[PDB]
Amino acid sequence: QLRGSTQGKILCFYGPPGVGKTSIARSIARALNREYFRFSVGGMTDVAEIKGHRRTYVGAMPGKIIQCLKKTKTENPLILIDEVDKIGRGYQGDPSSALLELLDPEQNAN
Amino acid sequence: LVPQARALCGLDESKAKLSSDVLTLLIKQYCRESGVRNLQKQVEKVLRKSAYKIV
Amino acid sequence: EFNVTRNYLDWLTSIPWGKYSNENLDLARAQAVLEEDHYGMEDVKKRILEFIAVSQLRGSTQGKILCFYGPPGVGKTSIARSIARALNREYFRFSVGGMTDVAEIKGHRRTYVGAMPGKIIQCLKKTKTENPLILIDEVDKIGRGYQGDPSSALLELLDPEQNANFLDHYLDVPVDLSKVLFICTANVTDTIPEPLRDRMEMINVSGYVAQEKLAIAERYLVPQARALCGLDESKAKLSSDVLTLLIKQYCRESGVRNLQKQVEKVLRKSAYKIVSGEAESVEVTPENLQDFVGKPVFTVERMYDVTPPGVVMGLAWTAMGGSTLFVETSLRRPQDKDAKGDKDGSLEVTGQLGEVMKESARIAYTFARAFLMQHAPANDYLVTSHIHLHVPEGATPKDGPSAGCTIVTALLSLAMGRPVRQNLAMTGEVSLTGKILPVGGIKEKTIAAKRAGVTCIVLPAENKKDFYDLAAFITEGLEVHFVEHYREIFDIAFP
Amino acid sequence: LRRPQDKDAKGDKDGSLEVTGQLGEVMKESARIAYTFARAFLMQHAPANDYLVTSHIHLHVPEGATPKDGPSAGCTIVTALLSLAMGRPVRQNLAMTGEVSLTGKILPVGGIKEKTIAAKRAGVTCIVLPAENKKDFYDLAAFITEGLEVHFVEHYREIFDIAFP
Amino acid sequence: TYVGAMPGKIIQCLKKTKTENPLILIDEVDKIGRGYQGDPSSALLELLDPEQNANFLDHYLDVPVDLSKVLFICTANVTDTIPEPLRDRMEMINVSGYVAQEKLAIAERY
Ligand SMILES: Nc1ncnc2c1ncn2[C@@H]1O[C@H](COP(=O)(O)OP(=O)(O)OP(=O)(O)O)[C@@H](O)[C@H]1O
Ligand SMILES: Nc1ncnc2c1ncn2[C@@H]1O[C@H](COP(=O)(O)OP(=O)(O)O)[C@@H](O)[C@H]1O
Ligand SMILES: [Mg+2]
Repeated sequence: QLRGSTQGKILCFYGPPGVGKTSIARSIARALNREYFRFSVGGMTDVAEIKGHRRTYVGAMPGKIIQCLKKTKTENPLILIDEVDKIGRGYQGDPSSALLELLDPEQNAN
Repeated sequence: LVPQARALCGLDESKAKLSSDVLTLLIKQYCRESGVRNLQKQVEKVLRKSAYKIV
Repeated sequence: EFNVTRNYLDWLTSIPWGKYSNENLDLARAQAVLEEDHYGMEDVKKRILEFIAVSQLRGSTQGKILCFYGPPGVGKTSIARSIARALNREYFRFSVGGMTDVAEIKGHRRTYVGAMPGKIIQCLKKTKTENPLILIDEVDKIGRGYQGDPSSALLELLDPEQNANFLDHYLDVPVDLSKVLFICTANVTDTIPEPLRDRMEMINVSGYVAQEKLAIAERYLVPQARALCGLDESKAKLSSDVLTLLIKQYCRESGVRNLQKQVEKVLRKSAYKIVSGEAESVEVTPENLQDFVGKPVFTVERMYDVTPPGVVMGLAWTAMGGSTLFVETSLRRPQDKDAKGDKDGSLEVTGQLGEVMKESARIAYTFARAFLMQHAPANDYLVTSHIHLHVPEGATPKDGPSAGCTIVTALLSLAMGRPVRQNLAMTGEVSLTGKILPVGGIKEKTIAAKRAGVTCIVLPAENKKDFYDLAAFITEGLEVHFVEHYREIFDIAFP
Repeated sequence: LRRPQDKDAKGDKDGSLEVTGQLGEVMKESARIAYTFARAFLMQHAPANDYLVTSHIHLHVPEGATPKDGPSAGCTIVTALLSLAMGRPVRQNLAMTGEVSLTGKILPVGGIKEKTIAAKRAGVTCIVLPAENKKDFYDLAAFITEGLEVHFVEHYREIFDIAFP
Repeated sequence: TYVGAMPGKIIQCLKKTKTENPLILIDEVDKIGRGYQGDPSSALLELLDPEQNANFLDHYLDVPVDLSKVLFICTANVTDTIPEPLRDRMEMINVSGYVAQEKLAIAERY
């Protein structure tokens, strides 16, 4: 409210399960009026899912984040990435090292 | 919580009262955990059985 | 492209959009439609009565999801089909066990040459209703060893909030299936992934007992197979006694499959003995039974009446049914090689135990020898002799610790030489001072113990709440002794 | 045998086994229990003998049995040691099998058909089998059963009362 | 529509057999499946199911063609690798080995 334009942010919640952590996010989205969209990532291991593919492969589709942007048709929703702690981390290519390229506050702008 | 389940199941407050002592009794005896989820299951169970008892 | 578009339009058009199967709402009807079509299982019956009552009371029709789990062949799948017939919504089912990729649940991207929409969409294409009773089955052993769990897609399928707009690949459209009624089956809950396990109501089908297993045999198996094979009641009468013998000897399992198959062979060999055989009216008799099945596949019930020193009957809740595993231990070396020495007699544990059972056994040993010196200082049999120990494998891993109570009673028995009282089960864990602990899965245990002629069951006192949930006949004969502190067990075990 | 029998005439130290044959685990399990039961039977039977109580002993069980069937051979071992224990050549062409328990109660084992047909051509004449498996021996083609004598038992102490009259 | 778009193999069998009650013999079922489409087994099950196959309908011919009188059969080396939905639709029969004194009888006769 002191500086006009909307701002983004990253946050973490943690505690025992079932404290309402998921549901309250939706309540916040209804309060601030941003759009809501849940997205679990427990155990994900296809990093390409977050970043699409070369577009020359057959069957390629753009990664999730564009899919949700296409759904919300709005520049500034409120994604709810869930259960990041359980993200897949194996020899096949850990997505979590690619999440940093989203999550980093400065560089997400590009 | 209870009103939400009650609306979830169509019953209204006139039909299924839940005296508070029963509620404290449940949380203290019939399920223990920091989370409320299992208690949510219990309360819906009592409601839904109550609904069958009405119908 | 024209062919792919042909397939695509045909698929998109075939999907029902607002078609709603009608839903019967006669409580008096469904009551009989269930009770006359399946035996027992009061709780599931009562639950579906709950569901109907909720939907009729709560205005418009609604979907739901549930999770049965139990021993195989117990009727899990047939009740589901009967229920679908009862509720008037259309039926469908499909296996999930051992699959890894989601494409069968998720179709394909439809630019591929072999792409087709996922199987649920086929069920929609056939089941014209937009709210069918889907029946996923044996989720507990879904294939998940490959990199990338299908189970995440499964949780994507189940959770209602995104069930409203689930998104298949072959066609790119969100699709509500909240109206759809999922059901799922498992022989053991634990193997199912936690995020999905916490999302669903649980129900446990139990194992049928011989007395009731008979009545189902002579209501739904024999008539059914007889109509299947075309024989008529004029041809193939079976006295109940031969069925008893089939149960007593030729089949020994909590389910109703092996008895099913063997009855099938009998009826089949009867029909063969009609198509050309001299008899036009079979009447199996116990003497005659051999002709159709050959010599018995079981003869012993238990491996023998217990040897007094060093064995004990032990209930265990194995992955398939209950069972009566015996714990067995023995001396390992002459006891009195050096009466004056001081080097305590080592244990030898066996039975391919996981580590937690191993320490549990060691703990049990410590408490046992503690109690032995505690009340019998003069004795030394267990402090100065090596011993080897064996708990046969088979128990579900969670049940491993429960052996400990019996284990204590093992050593002390051998330490005393006193016979254990005949046909007297016990189970449960111990806590190093004789306090006894709650244990799960009591139902199947009491089932098998009844099956083995036990009469004087001994249980943790705390868990009595469940033992009084048993059917009135199941309790017959058995003499439960609820107890909590093991010193009581020493009283009852050795009068 | 593997070391001199009186290296410690008063020594309180075990007659350690040294098994060989590229064993699997379950065979180790069955072998160990067989070792113990042998030691028990001997103390119950010939208390004065202690050859097994104090004698380090090498043992060789050749590999080749199907692994699930591997415990079935235990009973043979149980006499092997006993023969060497008591110094008695085993009685001629008397093969035996079946799993055993700590009380010497033989248990059923599978694959009798393959077992019988293979032993038939070895010249064996007096097989002994679990009585609990006996019905399957009354399902094989009759010519297989002609020739060899058969026994049936439940407690191994009988088997010891057959092989060594 | 494809060049040489002959009806699938069963239709050729119907041609060769010139009769409505062949002893069709599916073979080596155990290792079918796991194609690019996952499997065609669903369509095979549609064949196996009498009410569906009663008006079985190939792509090459618009007419449904009943095949109720066909006597389908199956074989597989072992009853484990077969996909379950077909497995329940069929019965299983264990096949044994041969006696050495009888294997010679075969050796002489065939
Ligand atoms: N209560 C029952 N009423 C009628 N049939 C029964 C009942 N219980 C078992 N059955 C019989 O058991 C057989 C198989 O049962 P069902 O398939 O429902 O068992 P199941 O537990 O689904 O087995 P699995 O899940 O391992 O397939 C059926 O042929 C069925 O007739
Ligand atoms: N302070 C609270 N207010 C309202 N609901 C709560 C609260 N704490 C827990 N809950 C309940 O806990 C349940 C779990 O909520 P959710 O946040 O969806 O799961 P998670 O606990 O995994 O974040 C919801 O049904 C919610 O009503
Ligand atoms: Mg089933």
